[PDB]
Amino acid sequence: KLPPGWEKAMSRSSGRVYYFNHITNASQWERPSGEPARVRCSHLLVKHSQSRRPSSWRQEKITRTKEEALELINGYIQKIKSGEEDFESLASQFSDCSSAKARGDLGAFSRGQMQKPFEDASFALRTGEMSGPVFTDSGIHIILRTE
Ligand SMILES: NCCOc1ccccc1
Repeated sequence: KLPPGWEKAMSRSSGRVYYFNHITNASQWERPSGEPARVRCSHLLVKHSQSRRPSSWRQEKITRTKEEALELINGYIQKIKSGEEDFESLASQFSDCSSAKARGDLGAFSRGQMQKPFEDASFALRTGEMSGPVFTDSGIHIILRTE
């Protein structure tokens, strides 16, 4: 039927069908368009108190709750999708990953290198596509597949 991991859903507020991907957690109104050895991705990480290392270049002691970190992720996605802010801008300013200094870019990578939820989402993204909130032991990610 649909690309890997996509399913149909119905908006609770509008009644209009939409599409949701249970690997990348992306959601969109439009029907998804139509695997490589490597993909290249950027990300924006929001860490929380249960992160494997609750520390980042932004904050020596990350104290926020997982729920709070999810709200922040949700707000960044909203501004990216509205065009109010660019992914690269928000990643540089707010990602709890050292890759913030590279606008979130992680470089290219294969299967087996990254945390599994991140890897699965990265490879199920089409080139140019952005994930919804992706959960790993590091925190909550927004993932942008660039290659
Ligand atoms: N941050 C401004 C308020 O934006 C929203 C955006 C989407 C859903 C609910 C509230």
